[PDB]
Amino acid sequence: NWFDITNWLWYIKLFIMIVGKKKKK
Repeated sequence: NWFDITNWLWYIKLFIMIVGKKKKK
């Protein structure tokens, strides 16, 4: 069931936030 999707939806979203720091542009 697609109930607690945010449980992983945040984890996968937290990754980008990291790489997003790589370099400056």
